[PDB]
Amino acid sequence: LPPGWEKRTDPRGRFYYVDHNTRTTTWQRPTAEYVRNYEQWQSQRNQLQGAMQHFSQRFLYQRSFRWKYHQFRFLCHSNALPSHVKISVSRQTLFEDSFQQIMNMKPYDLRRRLYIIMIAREWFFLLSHEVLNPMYCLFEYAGKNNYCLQINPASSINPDHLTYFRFIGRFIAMALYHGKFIDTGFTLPFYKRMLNKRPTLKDLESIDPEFYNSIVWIKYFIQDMEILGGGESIRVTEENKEEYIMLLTDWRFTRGVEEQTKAFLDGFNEVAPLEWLRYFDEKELELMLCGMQEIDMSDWQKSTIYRHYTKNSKQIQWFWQVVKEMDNEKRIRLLQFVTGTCRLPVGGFAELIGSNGPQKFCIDKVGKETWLPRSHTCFNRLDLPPYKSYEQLREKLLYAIEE
Repeated sequence: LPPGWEKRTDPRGRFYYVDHNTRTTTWQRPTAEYVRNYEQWQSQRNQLQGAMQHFSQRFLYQRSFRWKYHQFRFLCHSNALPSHVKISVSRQTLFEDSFQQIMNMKPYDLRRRLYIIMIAREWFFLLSHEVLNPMYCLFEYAGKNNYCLQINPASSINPDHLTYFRFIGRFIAMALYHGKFIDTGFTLPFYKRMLNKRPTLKDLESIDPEFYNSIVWIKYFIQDMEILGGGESIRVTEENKEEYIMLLTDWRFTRGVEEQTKAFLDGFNEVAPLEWLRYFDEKELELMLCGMQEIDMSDWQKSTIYRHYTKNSKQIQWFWQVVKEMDNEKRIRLLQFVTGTCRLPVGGFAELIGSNGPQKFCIDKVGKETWLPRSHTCFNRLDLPPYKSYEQLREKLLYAIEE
């Protein structure tokens, strides 16, 4: 064990670890992996300072979603409660204080006019990041460099992880109720669950490109149903491929994280009934939580790369015309369809990241002219088929993204 750390024993007999050089505690043994991630994550907590000014520039509007969002904001401004709710925090204790104080209260009191003390937009922004602190063990990423947030299947290392997921639940819901934007980085598959929708095989590509490609070719227990080339070892045949893919796809989305997800929803619902989101889809829901940014086309255009196309190619030229005709909401919806998210990083389109590292936006000539445009989220890649009439593309583009 490295200098500064000790292995203490809580009065219930469980073992945790104290880092005396950073006055921190964690339930996890200090791997060289942990000191790596904690050191890195804290280096990113420092830069959070300046990025709050950029965050301020996120916005929503002052059946469509402009519609649906006013209907929602009304359902909240009506079920609201009188008075105020007071939270007090200090900068080295945003998480510890927030956590203990919000779980103390009955969930409805979180629907009063929240008064943070030490600033609300700062608080939701900061706390939305403080909960990814590796100290707590709740999350892991799926790609290099913080790309694809996921519940950590080994969260149980932290004996209290279900309570923490309930607090995040409560916290995400307060944001929706009181109308503030967060920055945690949940994926669309996670919003789909908040809406009782079933993640599909296409969604897997956002989360596990390699695993998705396996299911693409030729289409339980520690991964039941036997393949070569309930049932402890029932062979996968062409006369039961369909059910294998369906059972195994669901498995990849739920495995290891079923308790943690329930506790998240349980926490969300207490504060804002999950059925208040009946109207919304997964992309519209990420919009509310995250907020819209204004997409500027000149930035997008210099930073987009091409494959088999060129700046002056025929359909690549019609693509950007449909964009200029598009309004910012449709622009963001195009953004989500292709990158997986409505969140554009601080640098601009020049700095969007991907599964395997940095990855600018990419439009590729692929597919027959009878196809819709496809995307590959993990590569931020758009497949625009070689279309023949500009209005044909217009139809197929605006259809591919509105589904």
